[PDB]
Amino acid sequence: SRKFFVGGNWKMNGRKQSLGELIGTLNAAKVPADTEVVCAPPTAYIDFARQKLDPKIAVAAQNCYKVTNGAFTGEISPGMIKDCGATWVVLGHSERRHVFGESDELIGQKVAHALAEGLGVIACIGEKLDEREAGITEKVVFEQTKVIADNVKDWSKVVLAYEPVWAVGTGKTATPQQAQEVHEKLRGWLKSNVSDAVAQSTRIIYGGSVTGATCKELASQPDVDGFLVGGASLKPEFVDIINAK
Amino acid sequence: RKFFVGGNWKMNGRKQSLGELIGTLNAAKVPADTEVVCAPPTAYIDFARQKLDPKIAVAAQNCYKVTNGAFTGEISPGMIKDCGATWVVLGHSERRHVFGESDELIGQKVAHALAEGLGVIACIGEKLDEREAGITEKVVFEQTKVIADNVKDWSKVVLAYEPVWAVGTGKTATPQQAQEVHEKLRGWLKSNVSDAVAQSTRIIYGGSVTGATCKELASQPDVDGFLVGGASLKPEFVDIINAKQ
Ligand SMILES: [Br-]
Ligand SMILES: [K+]
Ligand SMILES: [K+]
Ligand code: NA
Repeated sequence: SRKFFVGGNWKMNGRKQSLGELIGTLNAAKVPADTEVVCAPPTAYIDFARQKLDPKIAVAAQNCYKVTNGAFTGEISPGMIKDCGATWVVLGHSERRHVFGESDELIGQKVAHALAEGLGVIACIGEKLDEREAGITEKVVFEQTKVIADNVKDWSKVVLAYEPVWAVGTGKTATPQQAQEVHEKLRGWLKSNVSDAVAQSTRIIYGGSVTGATCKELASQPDVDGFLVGGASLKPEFVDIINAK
Repeated sequence: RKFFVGGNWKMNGRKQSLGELIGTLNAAKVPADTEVVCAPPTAYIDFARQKLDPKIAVAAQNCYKVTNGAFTGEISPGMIKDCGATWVVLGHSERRHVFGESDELIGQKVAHALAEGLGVIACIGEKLDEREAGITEKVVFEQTKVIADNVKDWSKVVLAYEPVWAVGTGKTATPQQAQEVHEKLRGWLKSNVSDAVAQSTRIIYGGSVTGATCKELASQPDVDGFLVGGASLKPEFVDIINAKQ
């Protein structure tokens, strides 16, 4: 019942001209109706992307803050994001957490505010390499998920993105079994801590060096409901990933 | 030194309210001897530039230190220029004190922004503890040094002094006290850069300024303008623009 979900995280890449070419490629591709496509452009280009992108494709912000307006130079709010015609926001991405130091608490507050303002949330979790090697992947993602869940009143507008940090921008894609393993546990966590209904209906997507050459096998895993795609979302093969079935 | 008035909208406004504010600014007779810059929320840089008359420049409220990269939620100087903005605000007290941006990182942002061809509003200022410890000079000179370590051409640079120690602290911050700091800052530029740079570099006041007080502040010989906060969202901003008239 879970609709296949493919997110394109352009990160801090591109200009109007090159991004326009990506958009032109997506519009011409005529995406299939049974996958939910979302593009997350650089914050300066949220409005631009929405204007050029086919309506059947949604636009996401790459980050936001936790109030509607305020004295926070350099930030944007969910209100501004919706005002630009976007309907999603990516929160908790490993780069926000581990380069810019966003705490779990802050991320939880952002999740609560974004949902309160009627914005969809792509909520990211994932363990570091040293956590994976120490055998505590499960403990880490469970705790990250707990903070998110405690700030979600409605899961219909939430998608969970498991991105192991050692796979993000490293070329080291998680194997199907590695991803399936974690997605299985996370769905089990939802069932035990939230509800069976939430467990069955919530999309849990994988991210981390997802490519056209790895998507098919990852997508076939029963608990992998789609992808969050960084590097490859800037390339023609993103279309192939959308069509991973 | 051409009088410089910057309006930092911070995280405020939507297309409707900002469109109305912009309408006022376009209709305003901006004096020819005053350089006016507006800094909208990042999502609205493109929107603001499209609507604003060329007589008013647009600034980003922040940026990152590389031209493209895996930095979800960030934007580069190239994107800022690509949207038609010609300035960026860096080192604002809120970036430093709420989001923990270090001097080192700030310096690296300045270096890249300038090389990309943007003007930089470089913000400095000491906190209350630093003020009451009697190390105002030590702190602001160090902040200024880090900026200076990353500036070859001072032509596109504007120093903004923020009396952070005066924000919500109950401490008096008089026009005389603003002059006292600005005089020392120019003294630093003269010794550590050149006579010409000291004479030509705008040093603007980033403390509390209103229509009723802007003229007394602007009459200080070493105060070359303002970085305006909340009043920048109101028609009162025009009165501040007109401070020299
Ligand atoms: Br990603
Ligand atoms: K599947
Ligand atoms: K003056
Ligand atoms: Na004109």
